[PDB]
Amino acid sequence: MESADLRALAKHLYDSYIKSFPLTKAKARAILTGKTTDKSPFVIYDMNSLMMGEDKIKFKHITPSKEVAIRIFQGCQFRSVEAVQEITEYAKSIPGFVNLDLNDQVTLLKYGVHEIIYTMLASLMNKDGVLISEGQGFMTREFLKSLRKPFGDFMEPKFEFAVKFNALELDDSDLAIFIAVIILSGDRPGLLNVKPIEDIQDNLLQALELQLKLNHPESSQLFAKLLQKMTDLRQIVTEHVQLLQVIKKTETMSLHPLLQEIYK
Amino acid sequence: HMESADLRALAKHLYDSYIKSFPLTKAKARAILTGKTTDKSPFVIYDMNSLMMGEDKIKFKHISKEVAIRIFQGCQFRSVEAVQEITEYAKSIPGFVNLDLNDQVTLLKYGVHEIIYTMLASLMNKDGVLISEGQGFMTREFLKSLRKPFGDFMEPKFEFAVKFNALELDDSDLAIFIAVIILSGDRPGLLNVKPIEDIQDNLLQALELQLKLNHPESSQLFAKLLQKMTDLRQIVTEHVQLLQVIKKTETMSLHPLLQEIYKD
Ligand SMILES: O=C(O)c1ccc(-c2nn(C(=O)c3c(Cl)cccc3C(F)(F)F)c3ccc(Cl)cc23)c(OCCc2ccccc2)c1
Ligand SMILES: O=C(O)c1ccc(-c2nn(C(=O)c3c(Cl)cccc3C(F)(F)F)c3ccc(Cl)cc23)c(OCCc2ccccc2)c1
Repeated sequence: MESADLRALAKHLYDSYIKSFPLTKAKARAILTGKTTDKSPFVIYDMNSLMMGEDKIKFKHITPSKEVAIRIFQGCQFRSVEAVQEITEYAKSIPGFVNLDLNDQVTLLKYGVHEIIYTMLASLMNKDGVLISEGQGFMTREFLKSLRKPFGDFMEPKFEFAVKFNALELDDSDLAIFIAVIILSGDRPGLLNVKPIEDIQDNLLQALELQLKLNHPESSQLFAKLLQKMTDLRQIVTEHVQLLQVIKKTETMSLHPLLQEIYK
Repeated sequence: HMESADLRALAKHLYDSYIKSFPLTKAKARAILTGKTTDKSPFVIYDMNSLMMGEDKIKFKHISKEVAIRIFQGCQFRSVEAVQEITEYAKSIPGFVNLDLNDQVTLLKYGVHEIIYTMLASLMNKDGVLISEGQGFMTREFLKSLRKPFGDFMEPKFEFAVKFNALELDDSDLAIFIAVIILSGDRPGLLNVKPIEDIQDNLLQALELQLKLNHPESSQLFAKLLQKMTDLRQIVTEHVQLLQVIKKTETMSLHPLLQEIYKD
């Protein structure tokens, strides 16, 4: 493709990225750094401030169970279900995606949303915590990591990944292409027609390659390093699923079957 | 960043070292597998009878035992030879022997297995694998049908090789790819990540140039090749988890070299 074509693809995905997701990376950076002297976020650092925070921000996943670590865990689910729809709608704007076989569209989203949620979560994290509720709350890493039994071990790898991933210093225009590449992976099991998916992903890769050289001209092999990250993501997604397994085996949680179906 | 003539020079140096370190190249393996030549023709092992003949015809460097064990011990003896050859090749990678000595050990520890699988693909097609420096050929069917846990042990190698070989890399490409794997600054416990990444950055530049010149019509071969370093990460873990099972069922001896590598 000609370079103006790639530049157009990049700006199309960036524009669509901005409209699809509730809090961009640029905004989240302004919050985490204190740069905006605007309203400081409500900080959740312990049990009492989690109580006060629910009552203040009036969270939408409230009145679920009772144990605090569980409540937090299930609010991670609530946000993930939301994220899934946000990525699904973003997908529709990747050139060519809607023209794929409907089953292949569903297969790509199904196996990809986990990796994308991990990635975008890093935009909302620093070494000390994570923005929640469109940047209005900030929940500390230490309070998450110190949750009881397995829940503490479940939250901390997200921060461990995010800190490493954020060292790349990608911005939203970088991430919008990167997200698209993940979605268009032709190696997802059960794809009926791999060829047009790789054809799209090749245009996306070309666009990401050129976007990274223009936007990070002094970051050698940033393209390569970012693809290596896409390696890890596969691994962390697998570790993650084997960790949701133990909780359902050991703790076994909610009862409302309808609720469980939404989170199926 | 380097000048192109310096990148071409590093590719030539690496290809020359690979030829000196690895006696059975992909080019020689492909000539044996394609045939159309009388002198290079392998004896084929597809069942117990041909295995028995096989040991009377081709010179196995691997001496009353049950057959799957006997084949297992054949691979591990050959894996140890491969570690030896890979170690010698690593030392030729510029900058490698100047790294901290425990980093050298750590990079080999986590890198040899990924390299063995990569170079095993050169010896394979969909129907089986070359053995004993190309003097023999053992069918995939025969390995797949071995008993207990040993049949399902041999088979994931073949599944990776068929996918990897679709890239159609030759030895000059593989020589630089093998090096990129070794100089991975993300291995657990590395003490000086930075000088390792500076070497890999150079190796990645060399691979990028090499793949564009040698495969000028292969869109995003670079990106696709880097995405294979993913699967590799997962088949290595699947391998060591299978080796874990066999230990608890078999008493099969592990070479001291391999015994130390498997250890965390
Ligand atoms: O806003 C956002 O874009 C956002 C996207 C994600 C999380 C998140 N997901 N998650 C997961 O385990 C997870 C992952 Cl990664 C991927 C797929 C599925 C799941 C899940 F859940 F289903 F298992 C986390 C684990 C730890 C942490 Cl710290 C965060 C997450 C997110 O956390 C906000 C959580 C929260 C808690 C209390 C109140 C309000 C919000 C925000
Ligand atoms: O020539 C070569 O470069 C070559 C490199 C590797 C194998 C190989 N290793 N291997 C392993 O299990 C293995 C791995 Cl990958 C890595 C570390 C440790 C081990 C092990 F053993 F300790 F557990 C295999 C499993 C299945 C298959 Cl098909 C091949 C391998 C290789 O096998 C064929 C050679 C052979 C020699 C004598 C008798 C029978 C076969 C050749």
